[PDB]
Amino acid sequence: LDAVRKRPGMYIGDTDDGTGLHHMVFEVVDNAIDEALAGHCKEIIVTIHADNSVSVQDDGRGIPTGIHPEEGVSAAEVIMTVLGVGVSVVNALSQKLELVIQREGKIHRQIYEHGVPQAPLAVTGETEKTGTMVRFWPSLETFTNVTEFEYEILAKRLRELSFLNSGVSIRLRDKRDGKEDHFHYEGG
Amino acid sequence: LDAVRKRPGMYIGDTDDGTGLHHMVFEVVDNAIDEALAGHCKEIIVTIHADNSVSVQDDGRGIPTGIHPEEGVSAAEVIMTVLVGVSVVNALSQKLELVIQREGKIHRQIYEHGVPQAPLAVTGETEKTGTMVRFWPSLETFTNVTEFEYEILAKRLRELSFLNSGVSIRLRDKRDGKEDHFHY
Ligand SMILES: Nc1nc2ccccc2[nH]1
Ligand SMILES: Oc1ccccc1Cl
Ligand SMILES: Oc1ccccc1Cl
Repeated sequence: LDAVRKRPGMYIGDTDDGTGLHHMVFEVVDNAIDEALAGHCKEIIVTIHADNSVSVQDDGRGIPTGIHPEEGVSAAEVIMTVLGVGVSVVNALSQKLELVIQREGKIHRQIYEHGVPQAPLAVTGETEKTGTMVRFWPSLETFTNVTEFEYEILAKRLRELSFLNSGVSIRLRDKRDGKEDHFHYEGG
Repeated sequence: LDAVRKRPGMYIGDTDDGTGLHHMVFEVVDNAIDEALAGHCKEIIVTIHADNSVSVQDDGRGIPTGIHPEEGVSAAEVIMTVLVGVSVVNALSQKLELVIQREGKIHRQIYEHGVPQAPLAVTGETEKTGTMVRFWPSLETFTNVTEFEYEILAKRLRELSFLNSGVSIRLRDKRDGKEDHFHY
């Protein structure tokens, strides 16, 4: 990840005007949609939290959790720490990132700070559901000037995406003012 | 450097009891001595600053500044960013200032958590030669014991002065004005 940290603008875009900031959300959304479109009648939920973090949930299969034979860490950690631009770029430029994977009847949790895992991916409990949740806090050391998520930039993009992803339910939630949208195109 | 950031304790030592914190200084000093023991009447100055940073100055030849043919960046940057070594210290420092005097030129570079902020750059002229590294330990890594104890540094630098007989070692505390000069 040091290549991304050295020149953030090359990977995410302009880190001052707010375009790069919103590309962080859209990069995570692209991966969640990729997963959701591969399943049956899946759903993604994008939530803007009151602390200006954004979470993206899907109810797909979950990011693989088994140990990568070569790397010697969970497949999820390899995806988060090895260099669409990739979710690893979002991880590298986030001061905090929370990963929650529900898979094979088990809840897996891991926390990152500036791309560095604070502990190995850990099975913390049990679940009947499946899916992946990524919540990230953009790094205020990288993202300057424009540091808050505009609802309409996310809402407009998710509406456009809905028509290219048939059968995928897309929900947007703003916990700052309670505003919410539901985009669900069922064509084809 | 992510391997170091992931498990700081395995590279520098215990990051809670003050052991690792002081090892950060000793790692930089090892390189400075190494350098300086390849020459003759060299001196190393270790300074504890009021803002809880430590600087190590030497009057050696200076770390090589030219572009590394394989890596495509300055040889100094390769030393600070590739794998114990000063790269470990760089990785676990929230800020690190590098100043190299070599071949008639002063070179400067700043790092934050091991990430270079710009390329090694010529900032002026000089008759002198040497290397200076000033680092601010990351308080995200180093907990409980965050401030440098003078006597922990003094003890180790004394031991080093006997082993490295030709090298002068000065220790300076800018918080309370305390100082020592170890030379065998
Ligand atoms: N605050 C902060 N910024 C960082 C950048 C890279 C790795 C660790 C870091 N901690
Ligand atoms: O399904 C997910 C969700 C977020 C990031 C990456 C993946 Cl694969
Ligand atoms: O002489 C040197 C060399 C490497 C790191 C620090 C110093 Cl002071």
